[PDB]
Amino acid sequence: ASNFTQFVLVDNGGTGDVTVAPSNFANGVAEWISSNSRSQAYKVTCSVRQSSAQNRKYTIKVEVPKVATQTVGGVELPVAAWRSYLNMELTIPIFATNSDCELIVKAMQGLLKDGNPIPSAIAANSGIY
Amino acid sequence: ASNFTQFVLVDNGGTGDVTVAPSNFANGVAEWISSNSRSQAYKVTCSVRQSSAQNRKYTIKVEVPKVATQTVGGVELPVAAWRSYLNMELTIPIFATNSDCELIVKAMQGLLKDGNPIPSAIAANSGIY
Amino acid sequence: ASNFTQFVLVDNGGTGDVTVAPSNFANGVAEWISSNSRSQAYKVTCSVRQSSAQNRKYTIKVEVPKVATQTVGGVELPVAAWRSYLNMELTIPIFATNSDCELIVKAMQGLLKDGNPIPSAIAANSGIY
Amino acid sequence: ASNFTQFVLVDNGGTGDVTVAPSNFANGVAEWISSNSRSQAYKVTCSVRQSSAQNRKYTIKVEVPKVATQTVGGVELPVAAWRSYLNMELTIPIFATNSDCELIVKAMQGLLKDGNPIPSAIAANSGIY
Amino acid sequence: ASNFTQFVLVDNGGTGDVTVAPSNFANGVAEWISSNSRSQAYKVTCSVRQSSAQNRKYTIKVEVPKVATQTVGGVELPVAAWRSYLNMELTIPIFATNSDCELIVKAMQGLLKDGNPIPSAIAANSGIY
Amino acid sequence: ASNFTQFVLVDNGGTGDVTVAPSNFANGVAEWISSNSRSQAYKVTCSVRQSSAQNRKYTIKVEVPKVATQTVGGVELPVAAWRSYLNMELTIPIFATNSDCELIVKAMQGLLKDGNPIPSAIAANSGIY
RNA sequence: ACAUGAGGAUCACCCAUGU
RNA sequence: ACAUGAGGAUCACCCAUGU
RNA sequence: ACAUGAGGAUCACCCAUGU
RNA sequence: ACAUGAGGAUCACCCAUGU
Repeated sequence: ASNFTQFVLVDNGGTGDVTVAPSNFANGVAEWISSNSRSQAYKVTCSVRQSSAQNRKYTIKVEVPKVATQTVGGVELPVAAWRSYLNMELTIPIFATNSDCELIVKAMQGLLKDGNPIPSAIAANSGIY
Repeated sequence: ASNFTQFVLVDNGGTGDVTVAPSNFANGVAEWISSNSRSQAYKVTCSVRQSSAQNRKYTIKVEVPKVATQTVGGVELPVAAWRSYLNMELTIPIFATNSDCELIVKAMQGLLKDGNPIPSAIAANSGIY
Repeated sequence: ASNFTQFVLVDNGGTGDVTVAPSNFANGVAEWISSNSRSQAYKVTCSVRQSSAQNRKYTIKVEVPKVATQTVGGVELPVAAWRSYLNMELTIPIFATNSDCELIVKAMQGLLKDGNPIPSAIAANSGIY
Repeated sequence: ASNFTQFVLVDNGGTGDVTVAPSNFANGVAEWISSNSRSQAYKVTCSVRQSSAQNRKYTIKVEVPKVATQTVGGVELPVAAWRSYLNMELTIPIFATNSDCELIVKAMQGLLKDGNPIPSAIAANSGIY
Repeated sequence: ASNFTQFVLVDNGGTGDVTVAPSNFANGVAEWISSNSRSQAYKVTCSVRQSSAQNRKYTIKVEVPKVATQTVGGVELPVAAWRSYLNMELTIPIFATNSDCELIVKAMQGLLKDGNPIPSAIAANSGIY
Repeated sequence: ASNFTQFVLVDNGGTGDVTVAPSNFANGVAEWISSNSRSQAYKVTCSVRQSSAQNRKYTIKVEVPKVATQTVGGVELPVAAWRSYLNMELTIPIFATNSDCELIVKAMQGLLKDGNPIPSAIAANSGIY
């Protein structure tokens, strides 16, 4: 068994779907990268650690690129015009049973579901109002 | 119009669903809290700001409580035995059109969808393997 | 294949069996824990390192908790009254054939077979005499 | 009781089984060895002592010879190329009843049971994957 | 995908082919070995990492045993007289698309193709003349 | 004989094949480059040195360019946008027979055969997983 | 860093010693 | 190194303060 | 000079370490 | 205050370093 597998980061139906695959697991940091030029690839990293006697802390990171071609002196290169950086840290007391962890996961999924306040503000370059 | 409304943080079908409602919007930080004792409530905060000339930064936070009764000297109080803290920061260059922001949102939803590596490791008190 | 699968650590004859599942492979240390709060889980860890130019050393560690519910600060938390620690290191020469290895495995199995000296002494809180 | 008796270490289903028999008790340290020279013998030693005020600790040591291409009764050097060493340290808190100790013995038998990850890795000259 | 599977390393046209199979993944470093003792095994290991900000680097290592006059399962010393070591470091600029990478793989297959200078020199215990 | 001949480094099936021809043997380093300006050529170098009293070490180096036309100082020059570098060192004991060597060659060929793990990971800008 | 310890642990940590 | 910060990044880096 | 490094490179060059 | 950190929290606080 492994959970260090490729998965769909961006679901665009079934065509235009962004798939991120395992690339490296050095020093406890799992990394996934989408295919083609590393310069225009999506990247996900995830590590977990005992942050204190009572807590374990997950550090999850995602990079969404703005794909573009850079032309400098007639030599063009595939680059990312720019990138968005999602950095998230989740702390969980060592007392959490498996049911507690699941509730935590639902809370995370709910916060981001379509229609809810946060994903709507972001999807529209807005804030709360 | 407003997006500062109540929403379902934890969907448990249609009964056992955790709903978080607007509570305060002081100094640009939107807060939502579930009902009943504030001591055992769920909390979501979200603020957005121009972090640099090119970027706007969202700071989203969620608190999932472990509901318990504390008894001290015969006087019981509704408390949270402990809490999980989700802290996330999302940076977006000011060049992102609305389509870019949407792609960013899908990437966030995809990372957490059921079955994918990250929500599975968390839901099971595990790491990547 | 992939030998990183789950298994029953304590076989209580199909009912009350303690099964341990894969949970982390960060740093080359394969970990397996049981479904519990991490404060009350059985943990099994395994790592192999080429300890010398001509040896390989496996380091296997097992933790068996005595579960309990403790009232700290007036609140109840799932905890482990105590833990028993098994620590084994096995050093095998690089010259050992697959069958040479199969012999080490049978030797460890026989050593702990019910009814033999060592497991009898242990289960009876006794020494060998 | 009297548990310091002869036992089958490597069970080959009757034909070519390896029986190890009492050979030394200097210092309360029970030793068992097979019918061979000591350079080519299967050896097992076991002792218990109270490690700390809260723990008792069993120290079990097993030596297994590299058998493929072995010359019985011969002088094989370096010793290190022809022998595998197993070292087990079992720590049991003074509170552990006999029943607690029996469960621990099961946890050890389960870890080494045929078909489980750990024994299958050792036997195949592998690690966890 | 899932490319960490068993493959034929030395193709002898069916009879006496050498198949190498997954044996370790500690640290994201995939390892494959043949069915032998580790002193006489065929071994392959591979890892990728981002070497500099502009490059990614694959490190592939192969170990091949001296087979002429070999005693299977035997202890053959010095180790250095009985083993050949191959070390490959492939540096690929982050701009390289998948198609660029395919061409590179061809450049490697061509270099080692039968009848070409490099493989013919190695195989004849020679240099270039 | 003379193994210092030309060969097709990138076989694009008879049309668009990159052949590399012998170009220098100064300093015991056999060099081969493709027909191009030296700024845009594929280069292959090979040297063998008796690295130890009992070893011989082959050092093979391959360079695959990403060709481009760059406008420097208002003028157009044939250039290489970037280069991918392969670096391999093979160490063989002086005790290796011609057939022992032929085995190392087949092992390197199998390693890179289309469809096997390593060349699949590389061509897909991926890691082994 | 190794190495060995019927050295310790709250257990992927600490000790002491021979290199 | 710990910890926190609606501190910053080019994103497993960097900055400030309370152990 | 060797030696080893899932050390780096602009790649027949540089690094660090055990001799 | 900016910035970063698989730095910490009791979580819009606190810590370190590069402006």
